[PDB]
Amino acid sequence: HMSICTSEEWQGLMQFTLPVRLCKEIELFHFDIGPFENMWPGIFVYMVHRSCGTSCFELEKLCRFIMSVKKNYRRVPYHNWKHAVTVAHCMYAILQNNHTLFTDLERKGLLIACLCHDLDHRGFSNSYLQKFDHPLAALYSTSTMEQHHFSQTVSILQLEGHNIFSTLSSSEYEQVLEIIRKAIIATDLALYFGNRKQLEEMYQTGSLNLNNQSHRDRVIGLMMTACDLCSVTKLWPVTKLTANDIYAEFWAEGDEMKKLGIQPIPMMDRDKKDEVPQGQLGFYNAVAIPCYTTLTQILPPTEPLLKACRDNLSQWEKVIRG
Ligand SMILES: Cc1nc(C)c(CNc2nc(OCCCc3ccc4ccccc4n3)nc(Cl)c2C)s1
Ligand SMILES: [Mg+2]
Ligand SMILES: [Zn+2]
Repeated sequence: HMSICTSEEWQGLMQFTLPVRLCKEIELFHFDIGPFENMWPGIFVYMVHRSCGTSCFELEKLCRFIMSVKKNYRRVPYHNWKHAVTVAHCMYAILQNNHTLFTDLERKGLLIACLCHDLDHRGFSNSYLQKFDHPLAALYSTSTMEQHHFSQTVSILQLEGHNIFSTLSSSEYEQVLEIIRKAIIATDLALYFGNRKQLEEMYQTGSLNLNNQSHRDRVIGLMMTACDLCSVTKLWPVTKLTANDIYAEFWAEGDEMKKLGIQPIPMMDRDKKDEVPQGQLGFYNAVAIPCYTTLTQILPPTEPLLKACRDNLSQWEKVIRG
């Protein structure tokens, strides 16, 4: 049933080379992919090659995969192709800065999981799909969209010449598919609060063990949340423009509920626009800051993300105060 790229789409990507001016800034946590739309597939290939290497995936199969992933992202205001590449770039920056903590299998799984984490997003929350009994909520009871994203990732891999992991042994293939599954499910924000709480306890009690697989899955989970929210870690003009995209999607969801005679929560009500700066300050204080704080504790080189997150928070306070 899945959407596949055209021969010309993936063959075109194969050629593309990244401009040398970006070579140094792509390494930075605050790097914005925003002004380089036509380059995004090429940026992802660049990140796979710079991080993993030029021979980790057969270039043909990788370019087919990327171009098909792009096709299965909708024209929604926020959960689109741009978001997928932005999230993968944040993961790239984290992996590069913590080069001796993850396996080659984790490094490639995580980059793929990040690119596929919102695959075929309809621009609707899990609450909307569940409340209005959408076929997807009937399919997946909890973490509705997240289950669909992993399903859309598997179905893409299973297309003709799209299996980038075909060269792995049956054990390593099941292993990478498991890393991807868990990583994509962790992007359900509802799950983050408990995961971060458990990690904070393990860190404080000194019981956090990177050797223990369950502990590892939790750290990876928080890394996925940290990447998912990274728009709060860019420079203020980029952050501010991404917030407009997030609210355009929230408001479109509320317009749908209104059309059905349902009053949406203020966050999804375009008539409650004036509350956005305060809404943002609470999000930074209750979600973003704890996220990057715990991440910096577990992985100290991720500190620039906490620093940029704090800079945007003070910018939001400035807006509230005028
Ligand atoms: C379309 C999206 N689906 C999810 C799950 C997303 C998560 N990621 C973010 N979520 C938010 O939510 C901010 C709303 C906070 C909020 C509260 C109450 C309000 C009341 C009135 C008006 C606005 C109000 N805003 N901000 C940022 Cl910067 C990110 C990265 S985005
Ligand atoms: Mg998602
Ligand atoms: Zn996302």
